[PDB]
Formats: sequence, structure tokens, C-alpha cells
Amino acid sequence: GFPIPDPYCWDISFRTFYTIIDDEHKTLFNGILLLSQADNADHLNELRRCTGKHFLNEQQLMQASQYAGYAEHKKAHDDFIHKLDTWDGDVTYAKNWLVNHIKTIDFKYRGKI
Amino acid sequence: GFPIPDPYCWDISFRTFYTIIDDEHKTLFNGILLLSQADNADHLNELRRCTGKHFLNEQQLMQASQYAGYAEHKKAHDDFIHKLDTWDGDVTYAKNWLVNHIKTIDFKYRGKI
Amino acid sequence: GFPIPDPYCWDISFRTFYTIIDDEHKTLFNGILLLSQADNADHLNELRRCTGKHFLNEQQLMQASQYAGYAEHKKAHDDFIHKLDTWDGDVTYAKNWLVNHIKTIDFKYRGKI
Amino acid sequence: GFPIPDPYCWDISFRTFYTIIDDEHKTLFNGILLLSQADNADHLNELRRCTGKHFLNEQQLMQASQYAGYAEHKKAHDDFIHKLDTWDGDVTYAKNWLVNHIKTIDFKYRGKI
Amino acid sequence: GFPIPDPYCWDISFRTFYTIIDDEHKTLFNGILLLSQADNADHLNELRRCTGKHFLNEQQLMQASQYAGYAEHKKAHDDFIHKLDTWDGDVTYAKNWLVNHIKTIDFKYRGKI
Amino acid sequence: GFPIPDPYCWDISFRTFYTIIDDEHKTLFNGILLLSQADNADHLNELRRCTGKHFLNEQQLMQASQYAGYAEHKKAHDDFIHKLDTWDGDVTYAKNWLVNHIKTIDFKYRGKI
Amino acid sequence: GFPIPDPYCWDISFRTFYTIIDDEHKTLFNGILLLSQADNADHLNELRRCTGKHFLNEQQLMQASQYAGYAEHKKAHDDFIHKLDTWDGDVTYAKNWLVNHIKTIDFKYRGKI
Amino acid sequence: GFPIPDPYCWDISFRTFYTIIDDEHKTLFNGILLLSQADNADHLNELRRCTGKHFLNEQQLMQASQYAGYAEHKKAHDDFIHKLDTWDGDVTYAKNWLVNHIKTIDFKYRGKI
Repeated sequence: GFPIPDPYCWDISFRTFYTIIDDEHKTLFNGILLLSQADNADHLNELRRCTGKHFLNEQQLMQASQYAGYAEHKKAHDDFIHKLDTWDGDVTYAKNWLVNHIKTIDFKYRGKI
Repeated sequence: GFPIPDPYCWDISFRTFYTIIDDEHKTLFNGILLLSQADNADHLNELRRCTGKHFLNEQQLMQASQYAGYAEHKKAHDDFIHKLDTWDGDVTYAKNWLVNHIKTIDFKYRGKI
Repeated sequence: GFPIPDPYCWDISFRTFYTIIDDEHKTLFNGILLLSQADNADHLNELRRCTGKHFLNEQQLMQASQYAGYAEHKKAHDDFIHKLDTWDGDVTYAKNWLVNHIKTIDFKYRGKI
Repeated sequence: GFPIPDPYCWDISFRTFYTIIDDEHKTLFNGILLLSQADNADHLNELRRCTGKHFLNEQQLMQASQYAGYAEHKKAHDDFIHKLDTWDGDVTYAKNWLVNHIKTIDFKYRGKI
Repeated sequence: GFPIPDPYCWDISFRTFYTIIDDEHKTLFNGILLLSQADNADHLNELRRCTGKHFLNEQQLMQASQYAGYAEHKKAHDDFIHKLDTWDGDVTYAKNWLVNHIKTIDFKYRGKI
Repeated sequence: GFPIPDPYCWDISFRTFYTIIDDEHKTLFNGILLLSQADNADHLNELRRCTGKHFLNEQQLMQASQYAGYAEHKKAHDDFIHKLDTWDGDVTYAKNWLVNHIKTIDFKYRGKI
Repeated sequence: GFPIPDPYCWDISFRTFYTIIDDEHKTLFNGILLLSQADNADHLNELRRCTGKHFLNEQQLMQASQYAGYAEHKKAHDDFIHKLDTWDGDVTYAKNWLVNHIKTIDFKYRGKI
Repeated sequence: GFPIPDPYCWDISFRTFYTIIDDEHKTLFNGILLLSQADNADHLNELRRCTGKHFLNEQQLMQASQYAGYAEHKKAHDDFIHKLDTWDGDVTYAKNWLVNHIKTIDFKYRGKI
């Protein structure tokens, strides 16, 4: 269980050392930051697009090395997409989800993909 | 319910702001315009090729961000392909279909893909 | 002197037999038709973007087979860009230039690239 | 003079309508925010990598449509890189430079590339 | 029912006007020509590789425009692969099959893909 | 049944004449060599990543020419992945498996893909 | 002096072990055989397109490994293009030139690219 | 002065954190080990191909982020190629050069590209 950065922006503690992945993650941080300022549709579309794109790219990256933890990782991703598709305004959940997802599930593939 | 441009050619009111998508749409406008001048096989092949290519590309673009409205959008596309594969010479239907498809279904993904 | 279509849209007489080239060409017809409707910045941008992109892509196709007429063709394209970048509103010139460019200069690469 | 966001993160007012460009831009906001938190080599590397990559990619997008403002834009980008390669810690300059670059120089290519 | 070229090499009567497709077809002609000179394994491997590659590429090309005649065309291809995988030395069959396949089935997609 | 190179590193007797394939194989040799020095997780992750990547790439290469021996070859690959996912420290098995796999199963596709 | 095949088609003695290169080479044999049948513009176009494309692609393969014989090889290719661009109908020269080019100059890059 | 591995193979101390770079580096260790076993043309070709390809690819990675140390790094690589193109059999030099190149010059781009 990890601290929540305030302002809710990416920092180097989240580095995975996959620069594409890090740069995509910076966009998910910003997406949740916007929602945290104004819970509207422009902001949710922005987070949703970036989330869908990042999860699919990262999924491809895992598949390229036939990663053993893919299926568990894809199921995590798909549950979060689902929250976003039924958004409830729960920004705290999202701030939390992303921090733990990166620092636990994404950190797990390092060196394996 | 939108006006039908006369001559039946693309205009900037159809811009989606995805330049690839706009350029592909210009070819569907021209395809229906040819048919409207001469309902023959060279012209239907031309529209059919451009339609099949555009729908698949746009479908890929939607898939890249895991778009929530994909399945409804693909079903729309597939119904129109089907009309083209059983062409009946109904050019008015086609002039209409395309205008509404862009201005309603395609305009819906803007900002999300 | 080739006939100028009316409406100024692409027709199958312009076919080069390269489907990507033909699809790009349709966007150049459309750009000149919009300017003929309203000589403004939006329309000139649309045409200028599509012209720049088509000229570059067709140049790349030429280079891929080390086409012997490349230099002369590139020079023809660059001269038209200049005209678009110093636009004086002469739509008639543009309408003519495109019809003659396709049917005499683009048609000469058929079978060689 | 445009307002400087606080927190210094991207917002939808910076939208260019090119999703890849906007996603890159978010990483430049983030790089300058990290430096504002701690002026060190890690943070400067992160910003400098993301700036180098975004400038190159946006230059390639410009070239693909033979954008007429390419030279001047490239020169603006190269001048900023120089500032990053001779970094003196002036975060205020950087914060300003990015906001003005996006809203005045990047915004001028919209519709042309 | 078409003539069999002697020597069994491609000629311009087989042009489909898809240069990639034509160049791949030239390799199938050569493959059958080798077998016709020496029915051995080096020669069958050579034809088999080129055949498998060409059929898959051409299948992709058909899929890119959602070609209506794909399934019939793929079934043709797959039957010929199968003959090659159970080769019987019947070179006349192969000389024949290829000529008709191109001039009837492949000529059918022209203008549609 | 082939000799095991000592030191357990690739040599030109393993050349398949597909340079991509050879270069990937060099990484599997090194992976087993590390494990042979220290049976730890950094080393198994390294072999596992390289193995998964190589098997998928080689599988793609086979698929591109519709290789007849694909399914048998993929089943071989998938069994070895499975050993690696349930590693038992049996380095001798692995030194052996790889030598025979290349010199028998991989050597079989030469000239066919 | 290597033997000149009759019919002037590629055979497995010309194998370079690079499947894309060998497949391109087959199209150069074919281009010279067509000219030997009928010295016309169609045939010369076919050969000239395939020669330009093969020379460029093989040059790109050379460059990808920073091949030390690149300059000399490129010069050999450019000299042949010149001969095709100043075509005098000397098919015998062409037949010889290709056999010697492959077996002495192309064969020297084997294992180095 | 860094230690020279024995056997002269890559180990995880050489990790750059760029998986493609690390996989290429393994092929350079292998090339120098083969030469240490037998100083012949086959082995020198293998090393020289892998060195040329790795240097080019790593140069392209550097350029993609407009890496400020590009020029100096390229010069280091070009000097080694020269040594390989004027090979005198000094394997000791090579063994040293690679260890120092990776651990001092390649390591300096980490986080910047």
C-alpha cells in the first residue's frame, strides 16, 4: 500500500524502465488529475482513451515475450476499463487503483518482457 | 437528420479532425457520386473497395483505444457493406446513409479514439 | 487539352491503377472543388495538406523503384506547392493543372513503379 | 500571455486535436513539474528525453504533409533543446516557453498536417 | 481455358496491375518450372515456400478491403497448398492450375482490392 | 544426438542461415549459460523472456509461408516454455533440449520459410 | 565465366540464402527472358521496375549491417541501371551481366548482412 | 578497468535496461568468443555483421530522442568498425574494448533515450 502523490502526477518512483510504458502512464496520471478538478465528459473521455490505449499496448508488449502473468494482468486491466465505462465519480478509487496497479502488477513484469 | 450536399462531395462540416478518416470519407462521397452518374460495375467496385477499406481502418482505430461503442459501430458498417453486396440501385438510400453515419455514429467517437 | 470535369470531382478516367494514388487524387479534386465553392483559409488548408501529403507519398513510390523520371516529376509537384503557398485565388489554373498533371505526368509512371 | 497552469500539468485547453501530439505534450508538462519539485539530473533527463522525442515526432508529422512552417518551427524546437542542454535551472522560463509554444506555434499547424 | 506458356515463365498477359502480386506470381511460375526440370525436394520446397507466402499475402490484401470473394478464393488456395503437401509429381496439373487460377480467380479481384 | 558445446555458447554449427533466428538463438545459449552459473531469478527471467520472444518470432516466420510443420514445431516450443514456467533447476535437460531442438526441428524448416 | 541458363530463368545454383533477395532475383531473370522474347517498352518497363526495386532493397539490406562493400556494390548496380536507361537491345550483355553479378558480387555479401 | 568475463559471454552486470540493446550485446560477446576460439573469416564475418547492425540500431535509438551524446558515441562505434575492417587478430583488444564500451559509453545514455 503506497502513498498517493499530491499533486496527482507521475513521479520517478513509478519508473518501470520501459520508456514507452512510463510515457503512457504519465497520461493516466493526468487523466485522473483532470477528473479530480472537474468531473465532466471531456475529462473522462481523455482518461478513457489513454487508458484503453495503454492497456492494449502493454498487453501487446506482454504477449511479445509470451509473459506468464498475462491473463491475471489483462483481467486487472479489463476491470478498471469497466469502472470507467460505468463511472461513478469515485476519483479516490481511481487515484488508488492506478498507484497500486503500477507498483504491484506492472512492476512484476520488469525484466520479463 | 442532415442535409444532403449537392454536388454530393465531402465538405468541412463532415470533419472528424482525424485527417486519415476525413481523407477516407472523401473517397466514399466520390464513390456515391459516381454511382449517381452511372450505375455500373466500375463505379460500384470503386465505392465497395473504398467502403470496405475505410470501415476496416476505422474499426482498427477504434480497437486501438478499446472504444466502448465499437460493436454497435461495426454492426452499422457491416449492414451497409451488405447493401453494397446486394446493390439495388438505390442511390438515395446511400446518399442518406453516409451523411447520417458520419454526423451521428462517427462523430460520436471524437475525443475517445 | 483534357476536358475539365463538372462537378470537379474525380472520375474513373483518372485511374492510374495504383489504388492508394487514386484515393489520394480524389482528395485533391475535392480540395479544388471546395475552393471553387468558397475561397477561404479552411479550404486552402485542406487542399494544401492533401497536396503536400500526396506529392510526398507519390515521390516515395517513385523512389522505391528508382524511377528515372523522379527529378522532373518532383519539380512539377514543387511548382504546384509554390502556387498553393502564394495562392492568388486562380481556381481555374488549379482545375486545369490537376487534370493535366494526372493524365500526362502521373500517367507516364504507370508500369514503371 | 497565456495563463500558466497550477499545478503545472496539461489541461484540455492545450488540445491540438492530434491525440499522439497531445499525449506527448502531457509528458513535457510532467517533465517541467518534476524539475519544479527537484532540480536534479534524473528529472532533467526525463524532460530532455521526452522533449527530444516529441520535437522529432512532431517534425516528422510536419514533413509528412510538407508543412510550409516546418523550418521556423524546427528552429523554435532546437532553441529549446539548447536551453535544456545548457540548463541553468530557470524553471520559470521553461514553464512559460512550453505554454506559449503550444498555444501559438503548435496551434498554427492545426488543419495543415 | 488458357494456353500454357512454354517456357513456363510468367508473361505480361498475367498482369493483374498489383505489382507486388505480379512479382510474387513470377516466383510461382519459376517454382513449377524447376519441378518440370527436376522433381526433387529442393525444387518442391522452393515452390511450396513461395506458394504459401503468396497465398497469405494475397489473402491479406483481399481482407484489407473486406473483399466479398475472399472465402471462395481462400478455399481455392488451400486446396492447391494441400496438393503440394501431398505432391504426386503431377507437374501438368500444376502448370494448368496456376494459369487458370490467375486468369480467372485472381483477375476477378481487380479493381476491388 | 549432438554434442553439447562447452562453454555453452552458440557456435557456427548452429547456423540456420536466417540471421534473425541465429541472433535470437545466441540469446537462448547465454540464458542457459547464466543459469548454469547461478540458478537464480534474474537469470531465469532473462532466459524466459528471450525464449518466449524467440519462439513467438520464429512461429510468425513459419506462419508467413504457411509452413506445413508448424503445429508440431509450436507444440515443441510450448512444452519447453512450460518447463521454464515450472523450473526445477534441471540445467542439463535445458542444455540438451536446446541443442537438439535447433539441430533437428529448426533445421527442418530451412529452405521452406 | 558461369554458364548462362537456357531457358533464362533462375535456378537453385543462384541461391543466396536470403529468401527475399532470391525472390527478387527471379523477377530479374524473368524481365530479361521477356526482353529476349520481344524487345519492347512493356518488357523493358517490367525489367527496369524490378531492377530498380531489387537494387534499392538489397542496398538497404547492406546498409542495415553497415556492410563494408556497400559503395562498390552500389556502383555496380547504378552502372546496370544506366544500361537499362540507355537500352540498345543487347540482351546478351544483360544475360551475362546478371549471372556474373549474382554469382560474384551478391555472393560476396553472404554471411555479412 | 572492469573485469573481463571468462568465459567471455554477457552477464547481467552489462544490463542497460533496454532489452533489444542487451540482446544485441549478447551477440557481440558471442562474436568475440568465437574469434577467441578460432581466428577465421567465418567468425570475423559473424562478429562484423552483428557489430554493424548493433551500432546502427543503437544509433537510431539515440537519434529518436535527439540524444546529446550521439556524435561522440557514433565516433566510438565507427572506430571499432575500422578495427574490425583492418583486423589484425588482437582479440585481447576486442575483449577489452567491448567491456569498457558498454559499461562507460552505453551506460551514459541510460534514462536519456
